[PDB]
Amino acid sequence: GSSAAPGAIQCMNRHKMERHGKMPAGYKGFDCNVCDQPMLKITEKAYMYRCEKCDYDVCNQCAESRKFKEVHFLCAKCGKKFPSQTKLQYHSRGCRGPS
Ligand SMILES: [Cl-]
Ligand SMILES: [Zn+2]
Ligand SMILES: [Zn+2]
Ligand SMILES: [Zn+2]
Repeated sequence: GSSAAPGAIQCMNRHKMERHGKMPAGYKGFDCNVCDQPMLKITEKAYMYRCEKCDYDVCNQCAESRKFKEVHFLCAKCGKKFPSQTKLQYHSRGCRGPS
């Protein structure tokens, strides 16, 4: 249950994103889903925002400047948007329609 206001820090499917300013153990990091910058360690200079339900990870620079991916991949069965074909493919394997 989350619908961001236009221009708020949101994921591609308009949910509010959680800021992660600390690192858990076993943290593998990610490549920013918007700019592709590697984010291997969370610090005060380089931190992340995440939407858990979308598996959407963005660096603080892209999130706060409202940068968006210029290519969107959509699931035909539920309409959900993804930043890559690989993430759409992982979703699609287990999707037969809206949850
Ligand atoms: Cl839209
Ligand atoms: Zn980024
Ligand atoms: Zn989301
Ligand atoms: Zn789907």
